Amino acid sequence: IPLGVIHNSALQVSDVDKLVCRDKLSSTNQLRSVGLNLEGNGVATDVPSVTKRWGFRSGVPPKVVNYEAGEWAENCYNLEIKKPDGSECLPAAPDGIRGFPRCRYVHKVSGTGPCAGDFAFHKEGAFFLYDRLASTVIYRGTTFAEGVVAFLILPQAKKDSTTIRYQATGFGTNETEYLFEVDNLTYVQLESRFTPQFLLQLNETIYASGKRSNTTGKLIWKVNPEIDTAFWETEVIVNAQPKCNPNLHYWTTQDEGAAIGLAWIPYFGPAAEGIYTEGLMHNQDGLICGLRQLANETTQALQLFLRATPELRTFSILNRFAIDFLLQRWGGTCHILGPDCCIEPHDWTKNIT
Amino acid sequence: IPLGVIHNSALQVSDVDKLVCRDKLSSTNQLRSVGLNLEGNGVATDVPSVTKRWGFRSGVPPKVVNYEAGEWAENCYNLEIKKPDGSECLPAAPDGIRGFPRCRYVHKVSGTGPCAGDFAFHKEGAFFLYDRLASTVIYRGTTFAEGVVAFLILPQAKKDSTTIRYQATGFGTNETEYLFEVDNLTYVQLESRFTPQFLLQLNETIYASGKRSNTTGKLIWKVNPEIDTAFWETEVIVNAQPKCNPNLHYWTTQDEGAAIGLAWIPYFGPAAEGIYTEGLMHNQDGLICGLRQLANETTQALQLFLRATPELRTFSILNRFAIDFLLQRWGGTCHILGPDCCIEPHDWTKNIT
Amino acid sequence: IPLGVIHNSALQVSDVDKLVCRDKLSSTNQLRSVGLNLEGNGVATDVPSVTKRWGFRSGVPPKVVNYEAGEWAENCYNLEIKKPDGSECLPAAPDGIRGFPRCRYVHKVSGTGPCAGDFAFHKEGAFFLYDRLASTVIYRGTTFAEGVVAFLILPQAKKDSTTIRYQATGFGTNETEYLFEVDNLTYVQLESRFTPQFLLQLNETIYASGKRSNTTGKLIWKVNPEIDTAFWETEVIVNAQPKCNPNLHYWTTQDEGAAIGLAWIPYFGPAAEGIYTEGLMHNQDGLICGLRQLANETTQALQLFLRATPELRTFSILNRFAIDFLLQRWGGTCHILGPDCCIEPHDWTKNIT
Ligand SMILES: *[C@@H]1O[C@H](CO)[C@@H](O[C@@H]2O[C@H](CO)[C@@H](O)[C@H](O)[C@H]2NC(C)=O)[C@H](O)[C@H]1NC(C)=O
Ligand SMILES: *[C@@H]1O[C@H](CO)[C@@H](O[C@@H]2O[C@H](CO)[C@@H](O)[C@H](O)[C@H]2NC(C)=O)[C@H](O)[C@H]1NC(C)=O
Ligand SMILES: *[C@@H]1O[C@H](CO)[C@@H](O[C@@H]2O[C@H](CO)[C@@H](O)[C@H](O)[C@H]2NC(C)=O)[C@H](O)[C@H]1NC(C)=O
Ligand SMILES: *[C@@H]1O[C@H](CO)[C@@H](O)[C@H](O)[C@H]1NC(C)=O
Ligand SMILES: *[C@@H]1O[C@H](CO)[C@@H](O)[C@H](O)[C@H]1NC(C)=O
Ligand SMILES: *[C@@H]1O[C@H](CO)[C@@H](O)[C@H](O)[C@H]1NC(C)=O
Repeated sequence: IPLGVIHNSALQVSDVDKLVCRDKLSSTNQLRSVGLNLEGNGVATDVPSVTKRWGFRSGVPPKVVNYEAGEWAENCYNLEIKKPDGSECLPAAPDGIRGFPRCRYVHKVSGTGPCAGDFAFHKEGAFFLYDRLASTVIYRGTTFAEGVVAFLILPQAKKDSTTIRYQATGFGTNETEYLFEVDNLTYVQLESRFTPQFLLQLNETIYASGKRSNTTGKLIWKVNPEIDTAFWETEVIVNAQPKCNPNLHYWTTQDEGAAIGLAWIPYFGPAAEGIYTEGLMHNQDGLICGLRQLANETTQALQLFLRATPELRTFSILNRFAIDFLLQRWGGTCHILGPDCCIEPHDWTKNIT
Repeated sequence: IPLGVIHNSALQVSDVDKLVCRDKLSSTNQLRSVGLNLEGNGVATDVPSVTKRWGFRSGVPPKVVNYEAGEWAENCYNLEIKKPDGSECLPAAPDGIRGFPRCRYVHKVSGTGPCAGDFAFHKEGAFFLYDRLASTVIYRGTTFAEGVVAFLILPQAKKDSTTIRYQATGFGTNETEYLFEVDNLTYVQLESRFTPQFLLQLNETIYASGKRSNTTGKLIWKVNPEIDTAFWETEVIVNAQPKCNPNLHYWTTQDEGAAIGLAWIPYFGPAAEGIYTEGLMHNQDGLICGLRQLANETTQALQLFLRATPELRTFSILNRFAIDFLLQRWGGTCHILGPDCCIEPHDWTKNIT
Repeated sequence: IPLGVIHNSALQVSDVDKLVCRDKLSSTNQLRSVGLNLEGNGVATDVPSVTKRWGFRSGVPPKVVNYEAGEWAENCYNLEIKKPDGSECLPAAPDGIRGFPRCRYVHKVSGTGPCAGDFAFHKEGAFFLYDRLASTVIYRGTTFAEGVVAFLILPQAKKDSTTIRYQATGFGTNETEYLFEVDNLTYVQLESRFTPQFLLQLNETIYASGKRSNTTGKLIWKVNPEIDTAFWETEVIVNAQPKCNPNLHYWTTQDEGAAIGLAWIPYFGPAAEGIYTEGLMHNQDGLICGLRQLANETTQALQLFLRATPELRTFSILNRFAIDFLLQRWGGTCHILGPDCCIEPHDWTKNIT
């Protein structure tokens, strides 16, 4: 698992032999795990194109890991897919796995498909980000964000919703048909070019202009091609992605003794949604574009690490880093003045003279 | 999370900047987590007053942590509360969560209430202590003890039931009615002044004097006010609690290779109740009163730490301490003779001379 | 928990006071947990004799630990035992616990017994090895291997199926009757001397010679005593076992970034069975016989460690080792030239002269 460290004002990857003695890890707080969205690299976010990145596969057990800080997503998805015989396709959310906390637009899709498989994975290796838990599968009726997780050592200086409903037929094949749900009886034929802002503006006009359907009669509108329709614009890490959102609007959870006046008490504290801290990080020293690349480059080593462990949810990756960090330099006999012994005796000399 | 360390024969709190080089942590056994009961500070233990410390609240996910050593409790509670429509109020105990192992009096309460909430928390932030697991909620039909957990580094020198049934109506409100269950048809109106020894002595007299009810007819006695009715008497930590039980009768589990003659084998070993070691610690160096205060002062930092993690049961707090302990002193370049480098070279000098 | 370390080309046990400064632990990869089968020591593997090593017991909660590397087993077992009233005896396999990955012969036994107990443990203290998880109980319909787990520090130089069906009556008593299932209606009276190769050769002759039973009529053959019938032949660790299989054909899971050409992606990667690496270790330096003894000598300290923890599945034993390893030498003030300070200053002297 690659580990991000900042040297020469640059984000770099190294763990095994880059024993830079100068690097200081004096607390576990400097260790962070970040879940960056695939949106930041420019992937398409429309429902038709996105669902082609997912597929069902059996014989592979699901794996879950935790991450501390996430990213505000403009798009999220919540699937309620069933088989044509009425059997659900996706498993219910396991205990403690809630939806992604921050989503501008929630694409809730309902429909049918063959579902030739127990679990639905990502065809590109990315994760499904949830509430501080990334999983390799999709859970039924749970809002998720497509993303990947990076791992960082922070320098000691400063260490830190609208629901859109769809209908689907033949989910998960080459021949799928989607319908934008205006209400229970008014539907619009979806296209790959329809943006979220376009679906909502279209929704306001159908409701206001009185173009809703009958009480039972199903009416399916269509939009002709002549109707006109990234989001944020409208070894050294090298970002080789299509685009990069140079700013990171992140979410995390804070802890401190003052607790904003007696709010620790769970009975009086916030709900599952108001526990988060927020911040805006800019691309000073090019960390944001680098970090998005780091999380992509980390995915391959992290997917195999979760394959090999029989643990359902892994929480010990950051602890295992700090242990390895101490074992590399102090795990053997420290030969003073040797390359592998970070002990400095220059202050002492002067007393001998 | 505050960490208790003994300096100048006194229990003290510090972790971040109190790098006392002299302090020796040479094994993980010196790290201990203690669950001290709220009884030790003098809180009232009668069923009517205690149930006002509990309340139902939704939208907050429950959190559980483990502790190694507990405290013998004179009072414990086991709730079997249902809603007036017949729907249970408390969730069933999750896998592996058993009752508190040591209780002199078990207050098993049965009855009804509105239960305006999924889980029932502690209105003061304390935990619900179970079998080496502290939870923030109450489980159905599981004996628990109200307590809090402290964290300690031990010096290297020496590093170490009667069921009372009640009936309730309107559980968890300002207007509740309790009944002391003599048998299935004989009941006594409860008061806040009735002690456990008083309920048992009263029980013996009702049975013996032949004052039991009919075969179906429900009879509810009452005790007039003219009937006369703590338990153990009948930055530096500063105990600011009402009272302090200066002695700690603790329970813990031991491990050693001799195993008392082939008892390790689970098929032949003890049951879930006879695995415990016991001991009696006195207030030498004022550690017991200090420790009860430490566990109270720890509660606030520990409640938020469990809010921020998506882990249902946290077992890694003690490991995370020992990692931080090594990172504070050896996590950077050790400058010999510097304040932050616990390396002593005085023995070597003499050879140079 | 004893820890295996190689000194003077010999496998040795020590952790607490054997602070050999020379020993180097520079990465968590040098830490390994091995699950060795009881076959390697020569225990009988026939179904009748083996089932007498198992027994039911209540009041003892089950415990599970993980191990990294296992051992190819010639014999495994898969029980589907029920009570005479139709109630199952064994609990269903918990989430993520699959069968033992490598088994030459799978003894699938079906039948009835009194099952005077909730869980079935090992009467000798050994574990039930599953897919990188060892448990103290038997799960229903899950293939397991009887084994024990050892713990090792590797030197930095180089750090690394046929189903046989049975029928049973009175399972788990002194009076049990077993039947070798040829098909649903042809059965052979089992004996302790019948080897797996003998049951399969017998199966081929009954099928070929046309000695199968009627369509409903149950026929039970018997083999007279005049019919003639180890497997691999047909403080310092001292192997005091009956036999020792001096070679270890192990299985483990590998992780590396190359991933054999885009196989990390779970949707495209292997199934739950093709994730394993294999290797053959010989008894160079007598490590294999020693290791089998180490895993036996470890069992007693590991069984009590799992009794004391309230954790269902323990994954932190190897991390706890590396933490203790750093705390023993760096957990206190390092007095240069002292016996307990692994710091070498000989290189520096020459500059002073
Ligand atoms: C990380 O970036 C790479 C860039 O190559 C992404 O690779 C894509 O992989 C799929 C199949 O796996 C191809 O069909 C695409 O053409 C590749 N490029 C792009 C731009 O999509 C990869 O999906 C990214 N995410 C990871 C590895 O999790
Ligand atoms: C720790 O001790 C404090 C002492 O102030 C306890 O604080 C009580 O808090 C409740 C409301 O939270 C008040 O109504 C009480 O008057 C306070 N004092 C007492 C003596 O009860 C606190 O409950 C204790 N336990 C913790 C913090 O877990
Ligand atoms: C480890 O080896 C010992 C060798 O003594 C095994 O001990 C057996 O224990 C049972 C009862 O516990 C006795 O009936 C046997 O006679 C003992 N010897 C043999 C050769 O079976 C022990 O079972 C082994 N496994 C462990 C401890 O897990
Ligand atoms: C569409 O508009 C109606 C009323 O204006 C509103 O109730 C509904 O939530 C809207 N749908 C979406 C997807 O915004
Ligand atoms: C009350 O006394 C009876 C008989 O003396 C006994 O069976 C019962 O358990 C007692 N109840 C309590 C709460 O001690
Ligand atoms: C016995 O032989 C038959 C056919 O030869 C085969 O179908 C069956 O699986 C065999 N049984 C075993 C236990 O090998």
